[PDB]
Amino acid sequence: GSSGSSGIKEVNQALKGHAWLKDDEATHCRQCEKEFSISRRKHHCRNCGHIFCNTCSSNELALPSYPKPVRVCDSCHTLLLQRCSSTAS
Ligand SMILES: [Zn+2]
Ligand SMILES: [Zn+2]
Repeated sequence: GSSGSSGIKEVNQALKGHAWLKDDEATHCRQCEKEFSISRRKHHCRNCGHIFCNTCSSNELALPSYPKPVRVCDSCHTLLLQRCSSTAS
């Protein structure tokens, strides 16, 4: 014979988005998402060329553009570290 069973547990979902936000002059970091402060200055990457904080700029790497390793962002450091550059230029 056949013995079926109906009855599923579902939940309503409808999250609303409403929060004053604006990033024109790099109000906050583009990674950690933290409020910039006097002590926490900003750092303009040399590769990606973006705005980041000290926490997101505590790494250096020797790029093919510059002779010596400059201060880069974790987004570039880790990336370049987990990438494959076989004479790409
Ligand atoms: Zn940051
Ligand atoms: Zn970068």
